[PDB]
Amino acid sequence: DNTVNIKTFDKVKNAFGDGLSQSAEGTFTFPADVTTVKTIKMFIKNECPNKTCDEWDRYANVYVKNKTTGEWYEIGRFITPYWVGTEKLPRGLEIDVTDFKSLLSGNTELKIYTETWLAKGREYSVDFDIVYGTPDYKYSAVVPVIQYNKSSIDGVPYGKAHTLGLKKNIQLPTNTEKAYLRTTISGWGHAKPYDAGSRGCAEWCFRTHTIAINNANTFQHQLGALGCSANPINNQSPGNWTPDRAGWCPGMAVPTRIDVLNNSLTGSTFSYEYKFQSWTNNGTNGDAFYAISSFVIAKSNTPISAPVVTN
Repeated sequence: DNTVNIKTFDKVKNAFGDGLSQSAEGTFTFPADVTTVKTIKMFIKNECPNKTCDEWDRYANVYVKNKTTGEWYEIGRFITPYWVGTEKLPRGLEIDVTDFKSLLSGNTELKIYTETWLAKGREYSVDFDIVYGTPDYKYSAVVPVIQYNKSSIDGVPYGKAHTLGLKKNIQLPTNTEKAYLRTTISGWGHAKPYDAGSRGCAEWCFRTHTIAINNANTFQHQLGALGCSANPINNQSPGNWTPDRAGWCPGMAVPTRIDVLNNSLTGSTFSYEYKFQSWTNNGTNGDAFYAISSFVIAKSNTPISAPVVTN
């Protein structure tokens, strides 16, 4: 297994106000053949010497553009650490993006965004390690099921009525050999009523959501304690970095959840539904939202087309 490293963004800035952009885009060249790709890792480095950056814990994410549809697909999400950058981590934050190998090839458009509200913003460098070898499956295709993830407050309203579709029908190519879902979810808000411990939703309140397949509860996503106090990025004081949030920590990547689908669904049309654990916002302390992206990945040893997602 030979590994090649590809540099992309180099010290790009995400910032706000007076001629600035919270996002940055660029075109980069990746190798064209991915049939040999075993793994692809993305590394995000953020240098923030001397308190020169927006000091808050901000929502940030990276997308790749699907040339075929023109849509941006979220491939990685993280929360900036308080006060400092990723200096304690020699390579920066690491996120496995192998699932998107079909799009990471040739001339590729990437975009990086930070929900920063200050001119100091954050500055990043992003690189990818591509590992060649002999994969289980040579071919893969990926498509979104839902993407309500433009920002922390642009996600799905939690505890209030909304009009967003959370159910879809998915159709996998008949020659699919393996399929699975890739979900990234993170909550925002200190909304009341609080759970015990004064934990408001959706940032602090521990919840377990469910993915239903064909109407049967199939996968559970526990948004629990990751152990923020053990963050190797531990030079965040005086920021409130050590308490556990529900499913995330400041200065860490938001976890990627992979749910393997039953083969019996292959070459069929099935329903998908993301169900949030029941809760009602009393509205006395702000709102709550869950930012989520969920994609279906289909793999095969024969060339495969994209699954079809419909309402």
